Amino acid sequence: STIALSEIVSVVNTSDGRLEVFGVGTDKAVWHNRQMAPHTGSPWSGWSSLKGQVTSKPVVYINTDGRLEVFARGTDNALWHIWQTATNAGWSNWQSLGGVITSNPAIYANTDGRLEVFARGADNALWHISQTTAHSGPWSSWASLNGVITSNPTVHINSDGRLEVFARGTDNALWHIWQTAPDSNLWSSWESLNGIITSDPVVIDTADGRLEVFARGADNALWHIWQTISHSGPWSGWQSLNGVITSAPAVAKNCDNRLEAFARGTDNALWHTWQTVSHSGPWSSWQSLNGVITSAPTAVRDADGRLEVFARGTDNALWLTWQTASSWSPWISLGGVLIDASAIK
Amino acid sequence: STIALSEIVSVVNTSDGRLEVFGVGTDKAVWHNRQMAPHTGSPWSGWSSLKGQVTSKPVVYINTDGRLEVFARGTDNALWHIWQTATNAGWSNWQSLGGVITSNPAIYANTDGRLEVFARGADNALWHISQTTAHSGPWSSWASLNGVITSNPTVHINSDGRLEVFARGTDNALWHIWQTAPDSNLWSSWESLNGIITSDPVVIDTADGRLEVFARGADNALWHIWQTISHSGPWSGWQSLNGVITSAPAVAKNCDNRLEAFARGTDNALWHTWQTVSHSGPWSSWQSLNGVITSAPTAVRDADGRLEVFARGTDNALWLTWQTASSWSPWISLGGVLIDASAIK
Ligand SMILES: [Cl-]
Ligand SMILES: [Cl-]
Ligand SMILES: [Cl-]
Ligand SMILES: [Cl-]
Ligand SMILES: [Cl-]
Ligand SMILES: [Cl-]
Ligand SMILES: [Cl-]
Ligand SMILES: [Cl-]
Ligand SMILES: [Cl-]
Ligand SMILES: [Cl-]
Ligand SMILES: [Cl-]
Ligand SMILES: [Cl-]
Ligand SMILES: [Cl-]
Ligand SMILES: [Cl-]
Ligand SMILES: [Cl-]
Ligand SMILES: [Cl-]
Ligand code: NA
Ligand code: NA
Ligand code: NA
Ligand code: NA
Ligand code: NA
Ligand code: NA
Ligand code: NA
Ligand code: NA
Repeated sequence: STIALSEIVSVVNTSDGRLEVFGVGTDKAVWHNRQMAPHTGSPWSGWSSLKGQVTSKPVVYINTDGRLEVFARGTDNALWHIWQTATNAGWSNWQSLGGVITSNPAIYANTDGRLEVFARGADNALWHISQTTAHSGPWSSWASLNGVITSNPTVHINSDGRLEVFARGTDNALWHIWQTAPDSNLWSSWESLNGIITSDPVVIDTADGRLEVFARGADNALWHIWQTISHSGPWSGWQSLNGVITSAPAVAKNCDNRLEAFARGTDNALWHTWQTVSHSGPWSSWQSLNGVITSAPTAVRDADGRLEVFARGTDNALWLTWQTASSWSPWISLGGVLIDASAIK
Repeated sequence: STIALSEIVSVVNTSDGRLEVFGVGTDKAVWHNRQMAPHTGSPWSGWSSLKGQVTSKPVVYINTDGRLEVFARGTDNALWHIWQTATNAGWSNWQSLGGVITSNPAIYANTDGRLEVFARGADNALWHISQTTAHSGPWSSWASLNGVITSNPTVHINSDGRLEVFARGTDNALWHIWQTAPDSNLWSSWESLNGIITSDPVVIDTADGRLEVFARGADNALWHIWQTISHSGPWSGWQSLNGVITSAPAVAKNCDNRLEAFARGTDNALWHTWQTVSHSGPWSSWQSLNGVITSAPTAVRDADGRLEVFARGTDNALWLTWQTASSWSPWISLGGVLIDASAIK
């Protein structure tokens, strides 16, 4: 019935190589901030309001034509969205995709360019809806993929083009379900990956085409589990990455594909652990990046191939640190006053 | 009526992070070779025949479901192809897509997952054909995009999803034509980018979403030209990268997005020049990677984020060198006996 403290912004590296960050202000509007230039340490726009009135984390996704699109639950509990009219232009108005949802939305593009959105319903099953044509409306009707879930869902694509969704179940195990063909409405049954998880799951694709899922465990360590064959079962056992974490974990890939995980520690600093040597190499010990943070961190690789990490500060502004040749940069403030609007806490 | 010596293999980093290389043997069959493991320096399969009888460079492309597909002109001058039945499985038979073509095929996926293939016709115009549905046959009818071209064409996608094709014209200038909308059959007119080029052009997308085109000039230097705005004109002037090159250039992106160009030099060694500092930084002087090569080089970034470069040797085998922390590795031989099967020489 609870999860580790959430990430509170959605961030992407856009089609022109600039990071762009989306969050929620105290009066429930979505705000965004973007780099002026496609480089680590670029000046930022500052926060600009996309208006709306949201009751979930707003989640941005890039259409296959490069246009950003933000999805969020509205005050009426419908799924709403707003999109760029062109990659380097302004935004539509907020429009409703209806339904009644009870989680943050999770988004992925099918191999045919149609976005598909997954969200928990009032019945605690996973529901979904999709664009009927590539990178465009109109959208399909809502339908259910069943299950009973207790965390925000997350979706990824397999290296063979099949979407796969992960969520915590009523028993606190990690569950998943997958497309049996790309672009299709043919799905598997829900299957348990076992474990006991106390955060939303995070999923990423490895350099070698396997899904790998991360989540906080019952012992507050970071745990992970992965496909042992490219786009295929069986899965590994759950394996611990140790640490003691007090937020959801965030994961990104370095530019050499080494995975790196980030989370708040018991001292409220940002901590991280990373694969060493290569993308098949052993994980480092947890090490501190300092800061005093009041959310999970959010990690992304920028256009210079460096990881940048965003986290809310004690002042409720969004702060930022990034990799340097030697080390990491000191935390800098991007201002704003942000809230955790997660539909599941 | 001629072009600089061509690249003689087609290489990709596949859905499971392994490099895979395609070439042509002395009896006109297509052969391929792949890394066992997703890492720099992996053992290789060795050469395996995909049979066929080709009269162009064979060009591999990855469908949006991860399956490889190889395109080549047949002995009957039709476009032929062969594809993986699944990403980690075997291949179909060679099948004909008809037409009569007079260049190597150039391939890209539209944002809706449909591959589109461009090839010069008997009239020296650019013709095209596409999959009617994402990552699958059947294919459309052939049609023409007009123009009069004197090099192999190359296609890329803009950061807004619009395909764009580049080719040398009768006047030896660089010409181009583009989709006016993603996934569409609406194209612009051919427009000249001027210059005088003496190789096939090479095109790549920058980290900041601009197309940048490279080609040998009339003075045998490497020249380049780029979109000055993301997915948009106007283009820059032609600018020289200096050097004296005796093959077509090859270009790839380092894992921090710095572009790096490769070509054979006057001493028949492999030479290279790269952006320094960042993807917006100045280009280095040309420096040697040694070797004695009998083709243009072919460059690709591997699953460890390192560039690997392939080139035919004096013995007609394919040789290989890659980036190390300090330097580059000594050339090693992958064997085989390869030919330049380019439909335009
Ligand atoms: Cl607000
Ligand atoms: Cl609005
Ligand atoms: Cl509906
Ligand atoms: Cl995730
Ligand atoms: Cl540790
Ligand atoms: Cl990038
Ligand atoms: Cl600091
Ligand atoms: Cl809050
Ligand atoms: Cl042969
Ligand atoms: Cl065959
Ligand atoms: Cl036809
Ligand atoms: Cl190219
Ligand atoms: Cl020089
Ligand atoms: Cl890779
Ligand atoms: Cl050597
Ligand atoms: Cl030859
Ligand atoms: Na942008
Ligand atoms: Na980008
Ligand atoms: Na996801
Ligand atoms: Na999340
Ligand atoms: Na492969
Ligand atoms: Na790959
Ligand atoms: Na191309
Ligand atoms: Na080429």
